[PDB]
Amino acid sequence: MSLENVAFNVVNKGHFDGQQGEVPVSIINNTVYTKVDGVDVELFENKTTLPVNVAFELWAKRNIKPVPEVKILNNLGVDIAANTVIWDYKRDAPAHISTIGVCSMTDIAKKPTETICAPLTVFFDGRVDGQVDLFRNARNGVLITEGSVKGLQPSVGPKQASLNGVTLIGEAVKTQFNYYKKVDGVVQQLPETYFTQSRNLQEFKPRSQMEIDFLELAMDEFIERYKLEGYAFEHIVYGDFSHSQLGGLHLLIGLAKRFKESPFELEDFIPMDSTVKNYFITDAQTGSSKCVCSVIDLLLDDFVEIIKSQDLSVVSKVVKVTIDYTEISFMLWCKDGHVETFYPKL
Amino acid sequence: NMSLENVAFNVVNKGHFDGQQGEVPVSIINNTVYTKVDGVDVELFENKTTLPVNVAFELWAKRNIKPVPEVKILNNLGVDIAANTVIWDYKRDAPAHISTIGVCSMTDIAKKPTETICAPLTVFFDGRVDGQVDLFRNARNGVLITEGSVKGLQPSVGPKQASLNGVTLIGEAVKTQFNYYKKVDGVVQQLPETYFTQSRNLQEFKPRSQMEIDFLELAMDEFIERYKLEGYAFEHIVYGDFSHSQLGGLHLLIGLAKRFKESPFELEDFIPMDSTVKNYFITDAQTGSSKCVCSVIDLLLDDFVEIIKSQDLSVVSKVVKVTIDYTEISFMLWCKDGHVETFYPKL
Amino acid sequence: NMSLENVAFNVVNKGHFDGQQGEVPVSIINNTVYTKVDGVDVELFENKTTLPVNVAFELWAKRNIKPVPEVKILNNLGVDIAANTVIWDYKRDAPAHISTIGVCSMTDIAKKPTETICAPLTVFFDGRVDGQVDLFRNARNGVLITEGSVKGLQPSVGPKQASLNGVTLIGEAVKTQFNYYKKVDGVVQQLPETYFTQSRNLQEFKPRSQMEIDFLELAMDEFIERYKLEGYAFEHIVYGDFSHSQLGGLHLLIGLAKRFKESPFELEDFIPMDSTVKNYFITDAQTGSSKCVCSVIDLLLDDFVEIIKSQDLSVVSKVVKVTIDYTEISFMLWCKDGHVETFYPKL
Amino acid sequence: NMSLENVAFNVVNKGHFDGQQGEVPVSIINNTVYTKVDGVDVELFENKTTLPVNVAFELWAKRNIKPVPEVKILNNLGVDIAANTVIWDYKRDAPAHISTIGVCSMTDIAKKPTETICAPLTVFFDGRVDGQVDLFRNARNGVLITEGSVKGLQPSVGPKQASLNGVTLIGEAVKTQFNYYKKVDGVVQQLPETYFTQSRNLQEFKPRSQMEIDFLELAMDEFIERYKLEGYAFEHIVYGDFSHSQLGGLHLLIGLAKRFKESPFELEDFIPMDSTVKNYFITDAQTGSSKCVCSVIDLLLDDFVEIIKSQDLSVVSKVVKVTIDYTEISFMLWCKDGHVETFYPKL
Amino acid sequence: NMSLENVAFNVVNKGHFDGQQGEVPVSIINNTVYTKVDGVDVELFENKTTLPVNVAFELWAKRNIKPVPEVKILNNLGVDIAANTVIWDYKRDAPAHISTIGVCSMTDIAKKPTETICAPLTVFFDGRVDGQVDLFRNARNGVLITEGSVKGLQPSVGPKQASLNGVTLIGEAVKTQFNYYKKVDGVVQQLPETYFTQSRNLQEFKPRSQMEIDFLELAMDEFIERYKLEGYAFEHIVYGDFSHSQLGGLHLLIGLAKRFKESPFELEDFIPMDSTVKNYFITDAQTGSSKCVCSVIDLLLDDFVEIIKSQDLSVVSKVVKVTIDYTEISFMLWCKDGHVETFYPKL
Ligand SMILES: O=c1ccn([C@@H]2O[C@@H](COP(=O)(O)O)[C@@H](OP(=O)(O)O)[C@@H]2O)c(=O)[nH]1
Ligand SMILES: O=c1ccn([C@@H]2O[C@@H](COP(=O)(O)O)[C@@H](OP(=O)(O)O)[C@@H]2O)c(=O)[nH]1
Ligand SMILES: O=c1ccn([C@@H]2O[C@@H](COP(=O)(O)O)[C@@H](OP(=O)(O)O)[C@@H]2O)c(=O)[nH]1
Ligand SMILES: O=c1ccn([C@@H]2O[C@@H](COP(=O)(O)O)[C@@H](OP(=O)(O)O)[C@@H]2O)c(=O)[nH]1
Ligand SMILES: O=c1ccn([C@@H]2O[C@@H](COP(=O)(O)O)[C@@H](OP(=O)(O)O)[C@@H]2O)c(=O)[nH]1
Repeated sequence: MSLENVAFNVVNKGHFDGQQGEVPVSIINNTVYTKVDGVDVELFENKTTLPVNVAFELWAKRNIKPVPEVKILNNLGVDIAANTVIWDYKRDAPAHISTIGVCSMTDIAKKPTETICAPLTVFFDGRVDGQVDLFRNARNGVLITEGSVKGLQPSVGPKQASLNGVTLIGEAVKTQFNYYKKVDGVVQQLPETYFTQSRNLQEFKPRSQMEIDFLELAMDEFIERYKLEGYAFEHIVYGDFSHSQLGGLHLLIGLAKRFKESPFELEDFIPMDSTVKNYFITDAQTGSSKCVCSVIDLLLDDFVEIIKSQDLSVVSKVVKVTIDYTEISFMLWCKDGHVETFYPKL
Repeated sequence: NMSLENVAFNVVNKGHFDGQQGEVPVSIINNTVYTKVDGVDVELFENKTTLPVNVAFELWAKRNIKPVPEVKILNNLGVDIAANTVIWDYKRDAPAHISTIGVCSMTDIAKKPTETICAPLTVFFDGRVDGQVDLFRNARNGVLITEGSVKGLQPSVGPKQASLNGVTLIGEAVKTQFNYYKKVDGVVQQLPETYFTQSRNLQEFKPRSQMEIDFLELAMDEFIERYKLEGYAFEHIVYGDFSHSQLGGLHLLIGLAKRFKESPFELEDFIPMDSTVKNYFITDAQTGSSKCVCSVIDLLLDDFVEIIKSQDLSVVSKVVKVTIDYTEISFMLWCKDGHVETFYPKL
Repeated sequence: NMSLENVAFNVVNKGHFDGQQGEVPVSIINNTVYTKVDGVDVELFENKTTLPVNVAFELWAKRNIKPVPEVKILNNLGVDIAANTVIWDYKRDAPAHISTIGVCSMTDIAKKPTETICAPLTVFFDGRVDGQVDLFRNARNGVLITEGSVKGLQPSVGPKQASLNGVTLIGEAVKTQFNYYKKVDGVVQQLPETYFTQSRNLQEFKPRSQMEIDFLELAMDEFIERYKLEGYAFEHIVYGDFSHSQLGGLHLLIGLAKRFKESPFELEDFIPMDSTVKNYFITDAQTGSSKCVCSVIDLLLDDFVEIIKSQDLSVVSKVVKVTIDYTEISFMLWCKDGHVETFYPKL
Repeated sequence: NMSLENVAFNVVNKGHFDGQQGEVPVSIINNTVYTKVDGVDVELFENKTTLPVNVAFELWAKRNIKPVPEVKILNNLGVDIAANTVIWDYKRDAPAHISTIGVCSMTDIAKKPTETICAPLTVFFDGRVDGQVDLFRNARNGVLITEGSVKGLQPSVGPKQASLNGVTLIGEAVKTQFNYYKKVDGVVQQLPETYFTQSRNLQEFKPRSQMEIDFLELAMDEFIERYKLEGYAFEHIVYGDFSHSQLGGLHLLIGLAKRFKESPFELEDFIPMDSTVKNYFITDAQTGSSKCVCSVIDLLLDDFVEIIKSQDLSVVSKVVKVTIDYTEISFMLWCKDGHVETFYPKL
Repeated sequence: NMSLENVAFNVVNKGHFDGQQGEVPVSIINNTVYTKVDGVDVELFENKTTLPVNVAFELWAKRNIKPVPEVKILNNLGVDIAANTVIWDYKRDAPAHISTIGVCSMTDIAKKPTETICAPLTVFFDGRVDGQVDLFRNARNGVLITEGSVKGLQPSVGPKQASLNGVTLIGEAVKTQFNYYKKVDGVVQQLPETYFTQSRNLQEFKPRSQMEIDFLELAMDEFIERYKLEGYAFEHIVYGDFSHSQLGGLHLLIGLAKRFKESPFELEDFIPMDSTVKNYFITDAQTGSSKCVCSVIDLLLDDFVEIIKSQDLSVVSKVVKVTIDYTEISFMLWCKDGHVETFYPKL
């Protein structure tokens, strides 16, 4: 089990597949090379804070099956995975500091049954054999599975998962998992939650008739359809570009609509996967800009159900919503019975 | 009360340095600044400058985030340094000027623009900032931009566009066209009348006049016939000649924009910096026509038409100076038999 | 008279090394070359090679700026080194060969290709440069390209496309189709008749034969009946099977281009280099079907059908060898009941 | 109120981190911390650790500057971490332990030793610091040193020497011999009686008993005759055999010290860390006798004499455990014909 | 079965690569190799070569741990590569040769010295390793060393000293004086009769002949009269002239050793490598006399006097050639009036 053996697997199998054999490796700067037909060819560039040869081995041993997005694992408090590596493609780095029975340099244990693992929240995969029963034995852990497990009440997860860095709703493969959580040896009854859609501006696809209507109808016609007058969707979702300080624009679907009409620039000054993102946005057409614009990608149907169930009387209040298995705080301003603004917080 | 962990706190919370109090844990590895979020390192900044990583990180965090003049304009007006701000050169991914004033203990030659070391340096003043207006009139060398009029100073209207967080744009919700005032050796100078480059690119090129709309839509012959351009080698200078191994002409960006919709090509920017004239190693994919140094300037097509129609065709070779972006750009004017052979700008 | 500051002078003024005289100030930090332009540092080159930064910089500046054979062609033909030039591998962003001849004092193993150390090595000769044709006569091992006839040597027509500054193109204002010649231990070897890959990509894919046009517009079932491909597993090999967790087939680039036209997918090039056969880690965004190693070749679909129709369908597993890009590409052929199960190349 | 510019201020003014307020300008390049003095950069710290430069810089500045136990003693007592201080490992030029407590936001697993994450870790407590005494008696796993006696706890007297700013010394103006108390799983443990290594080196080796004075001055035969060491292979184990190509014995530092005054030799420390037993690749200059792995322990010669005289000569080969520096060191005892063949410690 | 973690396992347990099985965790940061020892990182190797860090680490671990010829000897004898071993250049802290044979898959040009690529290269053969003697018979070009007779080949006695793990020594428990043999294109060449340098240093200089003893104790004037060196400029060439701003003479190491015995001086080795003649930038601390290039050779003073007495004193300037360490060392000889002005070697 060597660096030369890990590079052999990457070359011949695209990742670490347990096949033995070795190829020559040159390590220069943060880059792993190998000679192919007399010349050097880059196999990996380290963009982690780990040693180059260690990050390289973790990347080769990344889980290449559909796995939960990193933000779901973080919201559930996961500290470490059991016998695999979750590659965080947002940061091009391992999702967790340590490993369990993966790499001799990062292993704090070889099996999740060891003492150092008991206080940590360990992620278990029900597709790996025996890991289901290991989750019950674990004191603090989180489990996914593709089918019901006897003795546990599932909590249905998102439709999307991550497959080699591609977030997708699987058709040829299952990507919706049942979730289970234990804390201090006590099983948790996970709260019913809204899920974020994990979409982007370029390839945005609507996922309900209301989202289709939002992309097709005019602003005042859509607000008339779903009777959102006084809920300030014009500000919150569509965004106001009239002043130098950009207003609202907190729903990704609204960002996608604007981007389709006119380009803008988004600075992700904290590049990582989280339920709420904060962007520094500069609108190229108008020049309207905002240093911190919080954006969340809820299904528009879910966002409507959330804002329609609020108290329009209090001028300022903080509201918590269970999204992606965590409590997201929203700042709700009001004035004379109508919504001023409504945005999430990271 | 200035430090590395404080700069990173402002970056994480306010998107940039806002003067807030606070600290976050930072680890410096290679040329990259990281910070910890839920137990894992997240990259905040990758140093692409020739300055030390923690220094450039701080200067980037303190960049001006209002609409500011493009670096090429400040270079052409002789600016050596800015007053109490950092103009981030997004073309080079590095600060625009070597030193700073009242910004960073590492790079500060002075803490206020009134110090003696600044007198021989042309200092940039932003009239939108309070007191910066008064600091210009008692500065020896300087350049001032403002929005309104300055009492007793005649304004030179600058370009329509400015740069905002690296995005060049003609502002609508914010003003990006400034008045320009320059002072040399303590005495106010009369800025010459000047053309301005349009500061566009190929991917999102849009015409800004009727003639430019006709250029993109009409055929080469039809355009030359309508605007009476016979004898000015527009087929060569603007449209470009792709018939030979050496590519001919193609010195106007709109010529590249028109060709780009028909066929892709490669533009190597071997001197990646902001300037009024850009040199490119161009390789056209359709024909294989290429040229090592192909100088390109983005002028409004009507402006280029006016410039070349005012020239004299009698001399076989000639160098013509034209004030563009407040600087004297040289043009070579090859002529033969009373018609323009070519007309290319020099970098 | 070779100087680092002189190489940088040529890059700034001529876009590449053109033998001009002069120098400019140069900084070297990390694996990056900078130069001072009007007071500030400007990046000229970022070293991605395993060579010293100043050395790699000099080889990049002295790269061949004429249409040259693609690196996959030179590799298949056994080329070990070029004569008095640098073939830049833009797929690797590095020199294509380990050593040089009469190019750079730090990598040169000889100043002329006639020296003793070069005799056991296959030297690439460019017939367009004067004297290189006769150098090919005096060399034991070598590969010569010309755009014309050489007296007494049978020509082998090469691919229509060459590489010009990293752009793979079929030339119209310059010629990219060369006559190839080869020598081994002094004897002029007859090159084999070969197919050539088309060297296209997904984003800019354009059909090149009437059959390839019919592949893109017409439905899957209509195309197979129109060209009598029944039993040849075109449903699997060219179109792809995304119903299963493991992706099936999809070994023709034109098949990926048709899928990419309607639905995005992921292509990890875990061995980034130029070759006739590429291996990709493919992940389909719509279905989630994925394959760790998917061998893909861009043959003209007409060439692919005549290759697959000619093989016999009796044996359950047969390793067919076909000559593509002057090399023995091995194909794995699975058969059952007189029809094709799958047919894929190997790297 | 913690930052990089503040750490550097304390380093420049107080020689180390003293908790003073202030800031100095810092630039980070490579693995080195610099600061400006009269316009030029001066190196404050060169990161030799595997931690980020600014992190190790801060941990170094916060190193304990009082006499502290040598790292090898803490390793042998099972210490995983220290409480509210940094034990700098001057042998490795890096922190002795992975994590910290109440020291540095980057490396802190906790801010006080009473947090839950510390319970399974053996924490080091310095009784010379106020309250650290009370923090030991309510800690699950821990190791405590103090100067006086602890009421109701029986003390285990430790070595005479401690380390002070990287200098191992037997203190005269300051006390360096400590009482040692260890607690495992909440219950106090009885530390075994133990020998202690002398922690000397060759350059400044001084004898610490009469027998060691006789060893350095007397001839090999005269010493063995006076202290009645026939049969214990002192010629081999201690004096060393340089007659063969493979060097024999030489497992006692005083043997190397005596040989060093007669003739120089090379000691390659291929595992450069502090430990009770050191392995060296030794090459003797006079004879050319060498050995790849030569284990060396610096025991008081009287202690080694006592150890080997208590053994049983009847068994041909035997592994003997000896408590040195609070750990069980294994020895191989080869015997033949009733006399010791050799006796070497194992690392 | 070559593994990076396996090479590190051998370094930790065997002090070098000894073919043992096993692995240890390894970190690679900067040009440094670390390993985890009981929770913390320990440095095992710091790369000073121009080779990749993991590659240089593997060559260092596989270095020859037997007495080998000094690098200056192997260089003078034209050695280009070693057979199935690594000669480590401790003067450069790098491999002595560019490539390897059957040592490391990343630097190997062949697995056996008999392959075609090695025929034009001079391969170093160690007669102590079984089979290497006959490999020297089958090789076109090579250099063989033995500590015994080989049937049918005239031996050439080599220097008394060899290198053992960077220590240059005359062996007593092992033999460092070898018989040398050489082949060129298949024929066994007769090696020339030669002097050998003594390879001593200033700090550990010890005389090796009665004349050299008399050089150290006796005064300058007594020594010259005792050995009839009048008119041979021993006052200048060996003792040195420090009265002038430009230092004079001092080309014999024994002369520097005598000066260093009484007064320190500075020796800048601006070309740090092993060679028969060294060039130093010398600065005397007492007088301030200095020389930019001072060529120094450590010949036995007896060998130097018989070289200088034999040359004729008629010609004003003559370039004498003398065979030292199997190479043609060129000496510059200045004469006047039948006496020596100066006499110095060149590099
Ligand atoms: O009296 C106030 C003060 C603030 N706000 C809201 O708070 C802002 C966000 O916070 P901030 O910019 O730090 O002040 C704006 O929300 P939005 O434009 O992002 O939707 C919006 O003005 C009010 O609605 N009434
Ligand atoms: O009789 C000549 C000779 C040269 N030129 C012009 O001078 C060249 C500048 O480039 P160069 O050849 O390196 O000197 C070409 O400029 P372009 O417009 O094609 O870009 C153009 O041919 C002429 O117009 N008539
Ligand atoms: O009895 C066999 C064994 C293998 N194959 C083929 O070989 C596979 C590729 O290799 P593998 O997946 O490692 O087995 C598949 O081809 P394809 O989907 O890549 O086009 C296809 O199953 C057969 O057709 N019959
Ligand atoms: O019949 C034997 C065989 C071995 N030994 C001992 O075991 C060796 C340990 O090293 P090694 O040879 O690698 O196993 C030597 O230890 P030392 O005291 O010289 O250092 C020593 O010779 C004997 O004493 N009698
Ligand atoms: O007519 C000459 C010219 C040169 N030399 C010798 O050559 C010098 C070395 O070279 P340089 O100083 O560059 O001239 C001195 O020798 P030394 O002091 O190094 O031993 C010495 O002057 C003469 O003796 N007669």
